[PDB]
Amino acid sequence: GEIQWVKPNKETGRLSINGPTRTKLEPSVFHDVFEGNKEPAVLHSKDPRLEVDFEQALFSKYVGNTLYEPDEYIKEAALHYANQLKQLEINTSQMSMEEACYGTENLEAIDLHTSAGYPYSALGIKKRDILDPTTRDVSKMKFYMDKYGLDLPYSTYVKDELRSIDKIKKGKSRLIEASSLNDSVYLRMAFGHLYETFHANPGTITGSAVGCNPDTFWSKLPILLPGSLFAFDYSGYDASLSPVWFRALELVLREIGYSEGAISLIEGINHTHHVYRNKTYCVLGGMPSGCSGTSIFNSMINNIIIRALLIKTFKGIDLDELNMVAYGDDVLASYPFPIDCLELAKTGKEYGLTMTPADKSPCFNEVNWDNATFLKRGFLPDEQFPFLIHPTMPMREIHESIRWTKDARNTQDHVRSLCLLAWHNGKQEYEKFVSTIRSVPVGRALAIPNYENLRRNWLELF
Ligand SMILES: Nc1nc2c(ncn2[C@@H]2O[C@H](COP(=O)(O)OP(=O)(O)OP(=O)(O)O)[C@@H](O)[C@H]2O)c(=O)[nH]1
Ligand code: NI
Repeated sequence: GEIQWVKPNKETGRLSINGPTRTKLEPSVFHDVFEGNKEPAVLHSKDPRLEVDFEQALFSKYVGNTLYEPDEYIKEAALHYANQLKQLEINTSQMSMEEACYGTENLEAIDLHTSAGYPYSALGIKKRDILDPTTRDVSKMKFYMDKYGLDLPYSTYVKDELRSIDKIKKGKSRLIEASSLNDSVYLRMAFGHLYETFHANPGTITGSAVGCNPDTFWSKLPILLPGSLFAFDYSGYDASLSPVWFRALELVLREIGYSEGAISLIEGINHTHHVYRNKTYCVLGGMPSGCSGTSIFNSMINNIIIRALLIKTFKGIDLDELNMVAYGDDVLASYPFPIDCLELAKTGKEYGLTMTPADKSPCFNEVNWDNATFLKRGFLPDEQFPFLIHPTMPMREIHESIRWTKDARNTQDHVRSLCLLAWHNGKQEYEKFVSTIRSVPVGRALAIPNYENLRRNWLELF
């Protein structure tokens, strides 16, 4: 992706969003009980921890666009993926406005907590004002759809979250780029059934893990990905995608039966306008980031990418023998025999993608189940029931999180949350964690879940 121009809102007539942008994160009662070193991300240009220009650090993610037009490899990759999806029988007919807004069994209601985007956030109009789950009324949504139209700018703001110290000095905060509610509804009307089938079918047919429940999905992965694993970390995947990947996605959507009306919506994600503070700017390439409404298309594009890199790097590679699941930039894949990840990463570089095998430096200790990572979690076979796989969030992450809170009233819920994640690391790790919570009088007053009970509830899921 690449920014084309930047203009003040005075010029473009776009509505600004306000200040103040101080963090809501504060040191919790555990900040000094547990160890970590992340702090709240930089939120504003005059933050005292900044060592660089903020605005320019924020937009440096846009590394440019390499290709605009699918070559033969990308073309072949798109076809393979699209053929594979045919077995799912995705319903390409429009989804009703009611279902797009309010949900079906395989699609969640538009979240009534997050902002409604442009112009609603700037006008003070909330989702709550438009949408009622008790009524499932769409007449008010239609009213605002007619009022503001489609294809609105992406109201863009800095994510309030913990970051490494290096990310803070270097101003590398992350942005949330919210589409207008109007455009989410219309996108969801166009591709809602596809979203339903992807949520219902996490796995290797869809090539997708979006919406999965790691508690149970982890046990399936070793079966769905036999042979030898490969996996990378992208740097700045979303923003590094050039328009070519959007063209390839269109090829996939066309191959599986989409009308040109539906398909033309992709260009509105490839070429977008953003309003950040009081400037508006045009981005070409790059998946808009921070939702959710974008996860499936990032994941689909990743299935295309991996395929294209595979056939362009290695001759006579058989794509039928590839197994992969993707969740946004995050990918876990396997092939009948080892793959030179370094050579993949150099092909990636040709397409403007930055890739690094997840490890130290540089490449692949095979990457097998003991050190594999997906959605941040490792893979730990149960001690008693090895066919059951625990998803393990590293305690280091849990340690970072507990030390901060956005609301002091939430100590109980925040701690229970972390315990639900921690016990998967084993009895001994869990007990050490609980005992540290309990080294402090507030900790002792909390309701903390019992290990073997947590485990028995987990066994019931199988
Ligand atoms: N901007 C943004 N990115 C998100 C968000 N949620 C998930 N992501 C993903 O996070 C990536 C940015 O992650 P960072 O922690 O800044 O860095 P990175 O891309 O992992 O690469 P490194 O710099 O090597 O650490 C994007 O490319 C997205 O795929 C979000 O809310 N906003
Ligand atoms: Ni533009």
